[PDB]
Amino acid sequence: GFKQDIATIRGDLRTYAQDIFLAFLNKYPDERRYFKNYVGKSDQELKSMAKFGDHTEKVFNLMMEVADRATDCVPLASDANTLVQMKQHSSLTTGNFEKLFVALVEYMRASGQSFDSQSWDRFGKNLVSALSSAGMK
Ligand code: HEM
Ligand SMILES: [C-]#N
Repeated sequence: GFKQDIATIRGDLRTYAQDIFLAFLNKYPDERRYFKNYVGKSDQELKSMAKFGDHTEKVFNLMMEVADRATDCVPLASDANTLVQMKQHSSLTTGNFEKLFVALVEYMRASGQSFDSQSWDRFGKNLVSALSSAGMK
Protein backbone atom coordinates (compact mmCIF):
# COMPACT_ATOMS: atom_id res chain seq x y z
CA GLY A 1 0.00 0.00 0.00
CA PHE A 2 0.91 3.68 0.29
CA LYS A 3 3.13 3.14 3.37
CA GLN A 4 5.11 0.42 1.58
CA ASP A 5 5.46 2.71 -1.45
CA ILE A 6 7.18 5.29 0.76
CA ALA A 7 9.63 2.52 1.78
CA THR A 8 10.15 1.44 -1.83
CA ILE A 9 10.94 5.01 -2.91
CA ARG A 10 13.12 5.76 0.13
CA GLY A 11 15.12 2.54 -0.32
CA ASP A 12 16.42 3.77 -3.67
CA LEU A 13 15.65 7.46 -3.33
CA ARG A 14 18.13 8.62 -5.98
CA THR A 15 16.87 6.31 -8.75
CA TYR A 16 13.16 6.88 -8.11
CA ALA A 17 13.57 10.63 -7.55
CA GLN A 18 15.52 11.08 -10.78
CA ASP A 19 13.30 8.79 -12.84
CA ILE A 20 10.00 10.30 -11.64
CA PHE A 21 11.26 13.88 -11.99
CA LEU A 22 12.46 13.12 -15.53
CA ALA A 23 9.11 11.52 -16.36
CA PHE A 24 7.47 14.75 -15.16
CA LEU A 25 9.71 17.06 -17.23
CA ASN A 26 9.38 14.86 -20.29
CA LYS A 27 5.58 14.52 -20.07
CA TYR A 28 5.19 18.27 -19.55
CA PRO A 29 8.09 20.02 -21.37
CA ASP A 30 7.02 23.55 -20.34
CA GLU A 31 7.70 22.58 -16.74
CA ARG A 32 11.41 22.28 -17.51
CA ARG A 33 11.48 26.05 -18.04
CA TYR A 34 11.21 26.54 -14.24
CA PHE A 35 14.53 24.72 -13.82
CA LYS A 36 16.92 26.88 -15.80
CA ASN A 37 19.93 24.60 -15.28
CA TYR A 38 18.24 21.46 -16.68
CA VAL A 39 17.30 23.12 -19.97
CA GLY A 40 18.96 21.45 -22.97
CA LYS A 41 20.02 18.26 -21.17
CA SER A 42 19.15 14.62 -21.87
CA ASP A 43 18.10 12.15 -19.18
CA GLN A 44 21.56 10.59 -19.01
CA GLU A 45 23.28 14.00 -18.96
CA LEU A 46 21.15 15.02 -15.94
CA LYS A 47 21.95 11.73 -14.14
CA SER A 48 25.64 12.76 -13.96
CA MET A 49 24.94 16.38 -13.01
CA ALA A 50 25.56 16.69 -9.26
CA LYS A 51 23.10 19.60 -8.86
CA PHE A 52 20.33 17.54 -10.49
CA GLY A 53 20.95 14.61 -8.15
CA ASP A 54 20.97 16.89 -5.11
CA HIS A 55 17.81 18.70 -6.16
CA THR A 56 15.82 15.53 -6.89
CA GLU A 57 17.09 13.93 -3.65
CA LYS A 58 15.90 16.88 -1.57
CA VAL A 59 12.56 17.16 -3.36
CA PHE A 60 11.67 13.50 -2.98
CA ASN A 61 12.94 13.27 0.57
CA LEU A 62 10.57 16.10 1.48
CA MET A 63 7.76 14.55 -0.58
CA MET A 64 8.22 11.28 1.32
CA GLU A 65 8.20 13.08 4.68
CA VAL A 66 4.93 14.82 3.75
CA ALA A 67 3.54 11.48 2.53
CA ASP A 68 4.63 9.71 5.72
CA ARG A 69 3.07 12.40 7.96
CA ALA A 70 -0.23 12.17 6.06
CA THR A 71 -3.14 10.16 7.45
CA ASP A 72 -5.11 8.21 4.84
CA CYS A 73 -3.33 10.21 2.12
CA VAL A 74 -4.47 13.53 3.65
CA PRO A 75 -1.39 15.73 4.07
CA LEU A 76 -0.89 18.10 6.98
CA ALA A 77 -1.92 21.70 6.36
CA SER A 78 1.45 22.71 7.86
CA ASP A 79 3.28 20.67 5.21
CA ALA A 80 1.20 22.26 2.44
CA ASN A 81 2.07 25.65 3.96
CA THR A 82 5.80 24.87 3.83
CA LEU A 83 5.48 24.09 0.12
CA VAL A 84 3.53 27.27 -0.69
CA GLN A 85 5.84 29.57 1.30
CA MET A 86 9.15 28.32 -0.13
CA LYS A 87 10.69 31.16 -2.15
CA GLN A 88 11.57 28.60 -4.84
CA HIS A 89 7.84 27.97 -5.35
CA SER A 90 6.73 31.63 -5.48
CA SER A 91 5.51 31.67 -9.09
CA LEU A 92 3.82 28.26 -9.02
CA THR A 93 0.14 27.41 -9.22
CA THR A 94 -1.65 24.21 -8.19
CA GLY A 95 -1.52 22.99 -11.82
CA ASN A 96 2.26 22.58 -11.56
CA PHE A 97 1.76 20.16 -8.67
CA GLU A 98 -1.17 18.44 -10.43
CA LYS A 99 1.14 17.73 -13.38
CA LEU A 100 3.85 16.31 -11.11
CA PHE A 101 1.41 13.86 -9.56
CA VAL A 102 -0.16 12.88 -12.89
CA ALA A 103 3.37 12.04 -14.12
CA LEU A 104 4.22 10.24 -10.87
CA VAL A 105 1.09 8.09 -11.03
CA GLU A 106 1.71 7.30 -14.72
CA TYR A 107 5.27 6.27 -13.87
CA MET A 108 4.04 3.99 -11.08
CA ARG A 109 1.44 2.31 -13.30
CA ALA A 110 4.04 1.68 -16.04
CA SER A 111 6.62 0.28 -13.60
CA GLY A 112 7.45 -3.40 -13.01
CA GLN A 113 7.53 -2.53 -9.30
CA SER A 114 4.20 -2.75 -7.45
CA PHE A 115 2.75 0.59 -6.28
CA ASP A 116 -0.56 1.73 -4.80
CA SER A 117 -0.97 4.14 -7.72
CA GLN A 118 -4.60 4.90 -6.83
CA SER A 119 -3.45 6.19 -3.44
CA TRP A 120 -0.76 8.44 -4.93
CA ASP A 121 -3.42 9.96 -7.20
CA ARG A 122 -5.62 10.60 -4.14
CA PHE A 123 -2.67 11.99 -2.15
CA GLY A 124 -1.91 14.39 -5.02
CA LYS A 125 -5.54 15.53 -5.14
CA ASN A 126 -5.58 16.13 -1.39
CA LEU A 127 -2.25 17.96 -1.59
CA VAL A 128 -3.57 20.23 -4.36
CA SER A 129 -6.60 21.03 -2.14
CA ALA A 130 -4.29 21.84 0.77
CA LEU A 131 -1.98 24.00 -1.38
CA SER A 132 -5.01 25.97 -2.59
CA SER A 133 -6.26 26.46 0.98
CA ALA A 134 -2.80 27.70 2.00
CA GLY A 135 -2.96 30.40 -0.68
CA MET A 136 -1.55 28.96 -3.89
CA LYS A 137 -3.34 30.26 -6.99
C1 HEM B 1 5.28 17.90 -3.44
C2 HEM B 1 5.97 18.40 -4.47
C3 HEM B 1 7.26 19.23 -4.32
C4 HEM B 1 8.18 19.17 -3.34
C5 HEM B 1 8.20 18.25 -2.09
C6 HEM B 1 9.21 20.14 -3.64
C7 HEM B 1 10.33 20.38 -2.87
C8 HEM B 1 11.37 21.23 -3.18
C9 HEM B 1 12.61 21.36 -2.45
C10 HEM B 1 12.97 20.56 -1.18
C11 HEM B 1 13.36 22.28 -3.07
C12 HEM B 1 14.78 22.76 -2.70
C13 HEM B 1 15.76 21.59 -2.81
C14 HEM B 1 17.09 22.04 -3.33
O1 HEM B 1 17.89 22.60 -2.54
O2 HEM B 1 17.35 21.82 -4.54
C15 HEM B 1 12.62 22.77 -4.22
C16 HEM B 1 13.04 23.73 -5.11
C17 HEM B 1 12.42 24.09 -6.29
N1 HEM B 1 11.16 23.68 -6.71
FE1 HEM B 1 10.02 22.25 -5.75
N2 HEM B 1 8.90 20.77 -4.83
C18 HEM B 1 7.71 20.24 -5.26
C19 HEM B 1 7.06 20.62 -6.43
C20 HEM B 1 7.51 21.52 -7.37
C21 HEM B 1 6.91 21.76 -8.66
C22 HEM B 1 5.65 21.03 -9.17
C23 HEM B 1 7.63 22.69 -9.28
C24 HEM B 1 7.43 23.32 -10.67
C25 HEM B 1 6.83 22.67 -11.65
C26 HEM B 1 8.72 23.08 -8.41
C27 HEM B 1 9.68 24.02 -8.67
C28 HEM B 1 10.83 24.23 -7.95
C29 HEM B 1 11.93 25.06 -8.40
C30 HEM B 1 12.00 25.86 -9.71
C31 HEM B 1 12.98 24.98 -7.29
C32 HEM B 1 14.35 25.68 -7.27
C33 HEM B 1 15.34 24.87 -8.11
C34 HEM B 1 16.55 24.50 -7.29
O3 HEM B 1 16.40 24.05 -6.12
O4 HEM B 1 17.69 24.66 -7.81
N3 HEM B 1 8.61 22.35 -7.25
N4 HEM B 1 11.40 22.11 -4.25
C1 LIG C 1 11.14 20.98 -6.90
N1 LIG C 1 10.76 20.20 -7.65
